[PDB]
Amino acid sequence: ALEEAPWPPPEGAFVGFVLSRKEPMWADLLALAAARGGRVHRAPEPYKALRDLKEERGLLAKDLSVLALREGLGLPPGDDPMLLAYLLDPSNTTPEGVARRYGGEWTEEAGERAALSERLFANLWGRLEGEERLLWLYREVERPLSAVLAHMEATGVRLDVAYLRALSLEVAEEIARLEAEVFRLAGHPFNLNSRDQLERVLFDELGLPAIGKTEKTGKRSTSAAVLEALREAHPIVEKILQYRELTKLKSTYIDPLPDLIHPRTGRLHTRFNQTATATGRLSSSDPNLQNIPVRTPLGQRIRRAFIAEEGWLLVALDYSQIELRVLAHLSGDENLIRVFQEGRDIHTETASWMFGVPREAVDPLMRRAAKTINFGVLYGMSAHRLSQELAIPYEEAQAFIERYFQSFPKVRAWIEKTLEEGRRRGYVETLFGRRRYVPDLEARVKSVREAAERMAFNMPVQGTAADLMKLAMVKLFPRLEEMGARMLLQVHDELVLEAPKERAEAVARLAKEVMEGVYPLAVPLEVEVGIGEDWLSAK
DNA sequence: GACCACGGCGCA
DNA sequence: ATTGCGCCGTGGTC
Ligand SMILES: Nc1ncnc2c1ncn2[C@H]1CC[C@@H](COP(=O)(O)OP(=O)(O)OP(=O)(O)O)O1
Ligand SMILES: [Mg+2]
Ligand SMILES: [Mg+2]
Repeated sequence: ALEEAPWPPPEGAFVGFVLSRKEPMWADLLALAAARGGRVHRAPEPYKALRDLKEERGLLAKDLSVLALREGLGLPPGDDPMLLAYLLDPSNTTPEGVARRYGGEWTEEAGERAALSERLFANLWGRLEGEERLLWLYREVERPLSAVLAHMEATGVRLDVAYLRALSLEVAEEIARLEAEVFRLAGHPFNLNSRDQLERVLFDELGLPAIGKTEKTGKRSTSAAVLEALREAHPIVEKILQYRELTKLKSTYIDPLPDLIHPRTGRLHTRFNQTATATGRLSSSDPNLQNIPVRTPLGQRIRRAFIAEEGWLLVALDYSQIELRVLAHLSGDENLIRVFQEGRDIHTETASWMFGVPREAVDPLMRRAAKTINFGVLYGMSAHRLSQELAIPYEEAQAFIERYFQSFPKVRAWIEKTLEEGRRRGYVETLFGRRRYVPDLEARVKSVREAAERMAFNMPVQGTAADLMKLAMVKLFPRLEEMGARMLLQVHDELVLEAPKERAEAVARLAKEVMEGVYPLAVPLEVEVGIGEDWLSAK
């Protein structure tokens, strides 16, 4: 059923390629082929072959396109069945699975990936027949978004390697200073990075009362949370909390990053995974630049490492109280939509309450803490964990939650209806109609069911802010090109741009606008914007 | 080496 | 009884 023709593929053919590794920016293009009609074309020289394609359409289009950009080609990504499958069911996140479920086998031969892409696209496109809302998301958001992501990936972001190189030697000494103490207090050395070894030390050798257990193996958890509950029980606990901090940071960022610099660009090249989340958010892989530190002083010193190119400036844009604004529009709650019409800030209001200080006294590090409290509580946190969390009585934590939802009467109502129809329909969806199947909404085990429910009503809110960000990226990108500006990073509701100093102002102004007016809601969408030579100074 | 489950923990 | 992610060592394979 499949014939073979000489390389030169007819326009609009489905590409198939094989990389030496999963990272497009570092991969060697080992094989390139294409499938169209009922024939398949294998390119004798892939790199040379790339020059002929006009569009990379097929399985993992964005990745091949990223490699193209890296090589000097402007080959934009087109149709990609993965995107179609991701829209039908966000649990379709890998080609292997998409293939086994929709019509084939993900192999290692380019010709086969080409044939596979064609038929997968044929089958998946049919399944979308009549899914107007999903087709809208595909052609108006995803497909075009993939191209934006390609440019972002190949563009990359600059890092101060010398800065981290030296920061490492410094932290190396503090870590040593902390472990050396931990051992003194324990009366003997042991692998502090070993959770099992530390467990025995705290709970058996010393007599510290265990607080909780681990999920799959029932060990006495040694969590930061457990450790904070014991901070005053013994001097060793605080030291271990600082060791945990430094080592987490040093081995996850300070050391790995400097070695991820690409030779040809001198920049860090993250990957932006478009079909990896159940709610519609993107994920940042290999270099994951979506979880760069920002909470602690050492975290900030690390964020300061992300810098603009000489003669440029980074522009950081971030939606204010994003998911709360989305919630007001989804729930349609009176008091909540008014909160925003009145210019209030829930995070600041909660922070004022938490630290018993006047609103105008809340610093950013207090407001942050407030955020995990508001979203934690909104999405289901228990009084128990709340009380433990804020270190307050169980009652006052129970009161905080009582008023919180009582203040926004429509929220709980919306949640219920979201859950009701999630039960009957078997899935919940976003404003734009992004679907997430939550079968466990009818599990007979309370534990499982309620866990399903929390996953279910969070999806429309989280997923709607995602559609929103993606849409804004699709609208903003072209404007930046014509303006000679770059879109470097996306952090769920934030965007990091790099604009020429002469234009930094004008770019910030334009982006903030595109973002706030992306899709008008029952509430305005505010965007805090910052400009500076490093990511930290921007935000 | 390469990979995996876990417990942990960085961010949104 | 927060949700959604990806990456790091440790232990234990293969
Ligand atoms: N801990 C959490 N749990 C659940 N959802 C959370 C969350 N933290 C954030 N989100 C979701 C909801 C918000 C969204 C983006 O995170 P930002 O930190 O930006 O919080 P934003 O509310 O937008 O306020 P801004 O500080 O920027 O003014 O991710
Ligand atoms: Mg925000
Ligand atoms: Mg943010």
